[PDB]
Amino acid sequence: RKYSQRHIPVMVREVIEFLKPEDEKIILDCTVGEGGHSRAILEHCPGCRIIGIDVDSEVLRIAEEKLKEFSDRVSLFKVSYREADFLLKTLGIEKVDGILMDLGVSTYQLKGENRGFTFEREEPLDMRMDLESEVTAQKVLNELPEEELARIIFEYGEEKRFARRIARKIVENRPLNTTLDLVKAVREALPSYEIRRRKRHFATKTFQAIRIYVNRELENLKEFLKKAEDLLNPGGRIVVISFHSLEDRIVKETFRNSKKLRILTEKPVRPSEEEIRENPRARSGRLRAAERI
Ligand SMILES: Nc1ncnc2c1ncn2[C@@H]1O[C@H](CSCC[C@H](N)C(=O)O)[C@@H](O)[C@H]1O
Repeated sequence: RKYSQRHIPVMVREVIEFLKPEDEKIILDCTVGEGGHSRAILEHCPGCRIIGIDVDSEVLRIAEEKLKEFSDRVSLFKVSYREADFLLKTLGIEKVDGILMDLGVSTYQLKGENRGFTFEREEPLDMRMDLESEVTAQKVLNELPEEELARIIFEYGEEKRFARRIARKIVENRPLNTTLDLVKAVREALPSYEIRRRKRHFATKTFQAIRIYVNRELENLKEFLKKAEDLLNPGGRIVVISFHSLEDRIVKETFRNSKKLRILTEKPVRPSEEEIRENPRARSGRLRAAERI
């Protein structure tokens, strides 16, 4: 076990700082998860209203209980942020004052769902954040063409040197059934000196690659970012926390190139030294923010 047992919102102070919840602002929490950031916003601003969404019904159950004392000011929905625009319309809301995105994995997803998001223990290769979707990590690992697995591991895992060998070992280990089977494949692909050289556990990037693919995380982010600015009232703030270089690059470029947004963070805001050790889920976190102009 590496991740903390306690669920802690990443960079909550910086989120509050850039989102500026105050007065009676309406805030869209695009990845409400267990409600960590939303609870902090509601505690910080007595007049704000939050529309919180997620695709994982199980974490929404947790958020609904955690946010119980603020139930009159926060509402939760099971919907992809890609459809947040129409969700808001069905609620009679055309624009919001703040948009928050935390692109990681929740504590409960890592430790209690038994979906194989991580490898602290032997679990099925599922990795679906929305259990209603059909594609599982197992199906991807056992059926995708080897060249596509290589592409995924290179692009989403950022394995810039060993992507092809990892894909080869995955194919050689078929059929894979558990998280330990995937760890075995990655271990066989990397030389002992390479495993020892790495800071993070050697299977980290490959697990992340498959997760992103299964949950269309990169495609979803790119599509949402194209029009997120249209959901903001003048002066509105959009804050995004990513845990992947490619996602961060996409956010940075979107904010910079946008003619409707003024980037507020030319350089990414990163977690304090203490936070990282206290909250492993904060590892690799990069926060960017922009304002509607
Ligand atoms: N397309 C999408 N739309 C909405 N939520 C999504 C999504 N893709 C992933 N998610 C959700 O994004 C969350 C990232 S973890 C977010 C943690 C939350 N900020 C907290 O403090 O509790 C997960 O719950 C995941 O299910």
